[PDB]
Amino acid sequence: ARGLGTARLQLVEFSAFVEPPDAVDSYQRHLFVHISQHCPPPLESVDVRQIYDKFPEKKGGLRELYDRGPPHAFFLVKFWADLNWSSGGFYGVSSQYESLEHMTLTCSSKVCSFGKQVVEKVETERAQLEDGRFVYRLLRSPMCEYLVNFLHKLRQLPERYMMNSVLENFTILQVVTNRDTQELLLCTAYVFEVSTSERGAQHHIYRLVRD
Ligand SMILES: CCCCCCCCCCCCCC(=O)O
Repeated sequence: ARGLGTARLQLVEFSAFVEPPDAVDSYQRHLFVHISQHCPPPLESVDVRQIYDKFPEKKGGLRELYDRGPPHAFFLVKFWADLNWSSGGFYGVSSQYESLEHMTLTCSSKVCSFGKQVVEKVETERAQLEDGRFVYRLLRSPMCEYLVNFLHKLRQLPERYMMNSVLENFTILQVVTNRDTQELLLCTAYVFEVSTSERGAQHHIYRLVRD
């Protein structure tokens, strides 16, 4: 793999953002995190066993997911989030995938704290046939309230190193499956640090492997 995806399903763009109330007047959004793969060296690898404890146990945990396979569909994304941006704006998440196959997708996003699942969001999205390939658009999903509240608290911490200590215990697991066949298509584990404002958001993608 040279990016986040397989031959069956590719991530095109992913982002989490806030538009301030003013946006109606002069548009603007702040990206907390953001992946853009609008384009065509193999990724680095990380053994999945090192991150087992950072995600839930039993059904829906990394070990049982990896065991069910397929192994090539598992990725780890490290985000340096930009928490420099404010009261009543719109907080949103947007995702877009592509495949050659027409499918109906189920996307499950699990927020975990100290490796225990804290909240879950499950969504389905049917293929739209555009330009020989199929596109899946989950755009402008309102950010769930736990996460907006978490962000507002985090941003007020007096020191970056304490934000990093707190974020050390906060992870997100995304499982995309073929809603009709139950086949897993993509599983992405996210881990987080804060960036330094002068540096906006950045990320690094790894393949999750298993010796
Ligand atoms: C430290 C800020 C965390 C970054 C904001 C979340 C970005 C990762 C994906 C969030 C998707 C979760 C879907 C949801 O639960 O609303």
